[PDB]
Amino acid sequence: VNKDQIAKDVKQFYDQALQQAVVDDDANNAKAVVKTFHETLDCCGSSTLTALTTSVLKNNLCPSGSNIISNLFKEDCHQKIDDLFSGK
Amino acid sequence: VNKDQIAKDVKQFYDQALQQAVVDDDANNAKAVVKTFHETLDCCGSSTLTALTTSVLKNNLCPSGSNIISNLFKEDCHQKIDDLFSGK
Repeated sequence: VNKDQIAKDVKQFYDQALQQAVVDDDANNAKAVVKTFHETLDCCGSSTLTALTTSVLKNNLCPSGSNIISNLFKEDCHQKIDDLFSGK
Repeated sequence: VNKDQIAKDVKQFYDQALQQAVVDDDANNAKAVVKTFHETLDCCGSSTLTALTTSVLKNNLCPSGSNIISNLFKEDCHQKIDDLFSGK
């Protein structure tokens, strides 16, 4: 199993869940998945940019106790998924 | 991008790294990957059984501060990967 490919597939999966969670306040599976990724990886977006908007607009999805400020200087979720499969 | 499939692929990736890490004291990439999965997911094996032996024989691969005792009653890494993609 190629690490790059699987990392890509997981980031792809996370992006889809993130999209569903922010647009549809009723897509509760997506919300749970996103929240679990965020709590597990200590991040709140696919990019610094989307982490910012998420933290401002829907901070319930971000790691507990996280701020806009913190969520703006954290690694994004793509980097953290990368770190997971690379062993960093 | 099916959750079941990606979960399976990640568990398969994790299993490959775990195998490499325990048998080959020189496979340093594998050790790093395993340690990062374990620290991130708070687990130490593919099963309760392998978590036990890992925690006994190579506890350096387990989450920091974890005991054999704890590592024997934690969720295994497959369950935790499951929880990650299901949103638990």
